[PDB]
Formats: sequence, C-alpha cells, structure tokens
Amino acid sequence: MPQKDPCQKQACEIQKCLQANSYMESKCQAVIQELRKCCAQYPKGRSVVCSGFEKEEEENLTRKSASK
Repeated sequence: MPQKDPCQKQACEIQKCLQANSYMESKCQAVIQELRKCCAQYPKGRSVVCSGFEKEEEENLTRKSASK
C-alpha cells in the first residue's frame, strides 16, 4: 500500500545488506528471509516491498538455488 509499509524497514536492510555483500543476494538470503517472514505476516498487498517479495520468492524458487 501507499501507506506506512511495515516491511520497508526490513527492505532497507536487504538493500544495504546487498551493498555490504557486493550484491550477493546469496549472502543476503538471511535478511531476505527476514523480509519473507515480514511479508508473510500480512495480506501481501499491505506493503510495497512485500508485494516485491513474493515475486522475489518466486524468482528465487525459479532460480531453484541460493544463487546470485
């Protein structure tokens, strides 16, 4: 929603984790797991970043691995 996004705090941590890991979404799987758990706590459309996340979950599942 274009409202207070509960998960956007955690999304910041994903983004910055990525920079701390040179964009290795592999290393940021931990913190992504936290945005996952954050996202799944709500009716997904509640949050913009979470609405990105269930797509990221599909992406990671399509990737079938902790790759990238």
